[PDB]
Amino acid sequence: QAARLRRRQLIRQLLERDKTPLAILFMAAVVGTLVGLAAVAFDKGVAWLQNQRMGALVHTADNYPLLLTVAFLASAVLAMFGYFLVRKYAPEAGGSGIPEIEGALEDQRPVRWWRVLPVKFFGGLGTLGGGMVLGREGPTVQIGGNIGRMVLDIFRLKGDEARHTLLATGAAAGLAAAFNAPLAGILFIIEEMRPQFRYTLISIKAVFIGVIMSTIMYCIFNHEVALIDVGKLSDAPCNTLWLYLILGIIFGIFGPIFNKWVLGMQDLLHRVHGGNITKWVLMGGAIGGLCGLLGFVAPATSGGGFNLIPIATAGNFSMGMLVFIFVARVITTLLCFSSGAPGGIFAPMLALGTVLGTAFGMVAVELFPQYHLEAGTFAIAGMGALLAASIRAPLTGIILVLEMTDNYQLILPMIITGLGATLLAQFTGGKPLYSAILARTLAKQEAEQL
Amino acid sequence: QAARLRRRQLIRQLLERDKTPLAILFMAAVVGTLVGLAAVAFDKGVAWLQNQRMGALVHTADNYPLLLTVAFLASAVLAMFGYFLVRKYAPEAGGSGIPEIEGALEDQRPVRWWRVLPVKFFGGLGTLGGGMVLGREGPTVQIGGNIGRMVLDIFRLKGDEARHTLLATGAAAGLAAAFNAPLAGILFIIEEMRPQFRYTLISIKAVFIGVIMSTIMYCIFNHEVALIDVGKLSDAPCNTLWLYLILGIIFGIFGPIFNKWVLGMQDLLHRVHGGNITKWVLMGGAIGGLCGLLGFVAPATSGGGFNLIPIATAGNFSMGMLVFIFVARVITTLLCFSSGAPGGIFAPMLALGTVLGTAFGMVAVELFPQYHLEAGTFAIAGMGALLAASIRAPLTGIILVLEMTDNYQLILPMIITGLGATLLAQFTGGKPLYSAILARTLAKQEAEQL
Ligand SMILES: [Cl-]
Ligand SMILES: [Cl-]
Ligand SMILES: [Cl-]
Ligand SMILES: [Cl-]
Repeated sequence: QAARLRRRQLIRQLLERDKTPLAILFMAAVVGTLVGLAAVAFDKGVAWLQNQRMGALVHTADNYPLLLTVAFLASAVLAMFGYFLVRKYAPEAGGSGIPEIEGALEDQRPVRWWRVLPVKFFGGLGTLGGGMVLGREGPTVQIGGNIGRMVLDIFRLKGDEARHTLLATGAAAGLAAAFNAPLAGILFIIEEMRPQFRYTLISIKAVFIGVIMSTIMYCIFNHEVALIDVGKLSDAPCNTLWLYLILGIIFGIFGPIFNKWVLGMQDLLHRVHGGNITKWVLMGGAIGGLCGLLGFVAPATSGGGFNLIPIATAGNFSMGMLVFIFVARVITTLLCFSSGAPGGIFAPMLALGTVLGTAFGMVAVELFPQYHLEAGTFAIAGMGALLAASIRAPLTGIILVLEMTDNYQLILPMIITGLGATLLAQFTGGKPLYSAILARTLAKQEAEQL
Repeated sequence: QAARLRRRQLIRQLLERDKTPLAILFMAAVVGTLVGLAAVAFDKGVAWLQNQRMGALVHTADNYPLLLTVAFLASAVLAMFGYFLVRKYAPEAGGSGIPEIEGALEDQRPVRWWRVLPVKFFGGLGTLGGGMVLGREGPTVQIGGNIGRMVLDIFRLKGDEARHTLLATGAAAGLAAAFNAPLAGILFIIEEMRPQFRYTLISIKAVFIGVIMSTIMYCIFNHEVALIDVGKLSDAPCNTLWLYLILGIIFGIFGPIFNKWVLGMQDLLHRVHGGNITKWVLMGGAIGGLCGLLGFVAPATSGGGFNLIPIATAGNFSMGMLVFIFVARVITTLLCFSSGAPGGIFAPMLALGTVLGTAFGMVAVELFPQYHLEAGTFAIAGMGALLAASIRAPLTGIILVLEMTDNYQLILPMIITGLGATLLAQFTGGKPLYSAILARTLAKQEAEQL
């Protein structure tokens, strides 16, 4: 065996460890600043169109059929504009955009920033400003990875590594700016967006710089109200931690069931239009118009879902209301994401996991009155457990819920629920969702090849 | 290129992503429970020996040269027991042990668990029970990684995946149970301890299982106070975050100077004994007995340093006292670690970084009164910043300080300080220290049998 030359190379490699060149480190600060500025202008444009829509529903308050007509039509034309931009100019800007950057980090999936960037921005502004059940982390990760490719072409950085670092720097900075979550942005690249089956040269120090330069832009220019702001919930005694494994087992079964509902609704809604230009846009105006109609009446069934998360965690919702919200937010998420709308499924998975967790917590409170439980500790453990059972990135989602809810006393319930979600997803035969979107787009790409 | 074939390999690989076998997942629960039970017996044995040491200092409280004698001699005999077990039976159990598990994950540096497990336990009990400036995470990561190899030969699991996962499971469970830090245990494997220059199939889901099983054992059998119990501190305004960049620059310059002092004291303490076991044991009794002497008079200059972190962090130290503590704790950290005692640098780097961060925040208060600062926010940022400059694992040290201080409002101060500590350690020529000890160990056993 020739391990004494593998030892000789390793001593050389250990003494050049963590030696990113200065051009990659400087350009990662240029990428992350531009990502953090583009994500602020995206959030300021989405929140402008939402308050322009809600302002148009308090003006015509004396005519309820006209008030429901405006709620349908303002969100229809906003979604029809967003569907048209994807279908005419950049078809890879439809859906999340995270498998488009994951496919780009392993050298498939070309990064057409001259098309995707003024499509995923303005078309995600119409779908998310129209009140559809879509996250801003869909657009901002693909906008971020395309900005990192946009700053690879202006300054002409040569190198295989510098392509993979800066494309991953902006994708990390786009997730970090969407959630105000810097640790979850870096951990999304190490765990999920990494090429999982080979060694890649992505400098994590450059991914750090772009995340932090993006989070500094969240300070100066973004002025909002700290998206998830649940309080300081109760502690979790360590004899009740088996109840968070039951919750993770429940999540780990629904997770694979939810993924084949995402992939099945993509094939089901594609048979409606047949890939046609105007039938896809007219269907997307009906999906977006319904979610603007379901944002005036029953408003906790549409939107991204961060509103209902503090109304959950042992709040206003009864058990019959929690069942109705969960079923309706499954249908509206499946209609929004599995249709080609620019917008992610990652943040609607946060709201679907919170509702399932607090519905489980309401049962665990009534069943076990000796543990002195509240329903809100299970809504925090469940919040990142649909991200663990469907996207299969538990380390990102446990950290992300820690960034957003700020309850470290519930961290061991969170890791127990996030583990049992991943374990039972593997046991019941589910794949990670972004891998399965990518495995379908690359199989469709090779089926169009003659 | 012929990228038709590598796309088809990617389709097959994404469809069977996250597919750990049942035996590796079940054995990681066996490993993590065993590391969690071995860590609890380690921390209770260190705390029992330290309590019998301070209990002898209340009997002879009237004869002042006598309780200086028995504070020297009780720590000298306990350290001599720790140095004799390493020098006779397991020489790779001296020092931290993180480079020994790092080398083992790259198939150098064999795991002789039949001797390193009784030596690192009872020798680390003698060196930490005597009050040396050493962390217990050194004798818990290596003891954990040996348990993961011990539960590989009893049940006879084969393959490079099972060997590397269970070795990284126990090493992650050893860091998690040493600090009650489950997220920092998982993140230490994905960032520092893994092979850095090749692809390794370490199953990260089984690393979760061992981390969970070790921190669950931290409940049922370990009943002690929190290690660091600093409270809730000031919300750091974003116009003051340039000061945490300067704090990272000071750490990033000192970190390489500290690393040359670690490896430079390893070389000149080795010239005192010359590898002779009797002179090595008598040197470790003088070094370990002095820290028991410094444990009675001026106890802030000795020990693991978790006690002085709440007395720092906007606390009751002066400027001249805090400067005296830093200089005296650098001397005692280098005398304990670089002499080959079982024990780590990781937790005395947390104490050294808190003291340096407190002294920087004390200067920044009197230099910038318009920012309305307190010195404790810079102590939290500084606490993981020597781990960013010396160990060059910023993501683990930022998370580890977040596990044990519970101050998420300083997360953007914590990463700016850790980024500038990693940036200025790279540009001033510093290496990561566990990679520098490993490459010095790998080059040493190469030149004797080449
Ligand atoms: Cl998608
Ligand atoms: Cl998404
Ligand atoms: Cl060492
Ligand atoms: Cl250490």
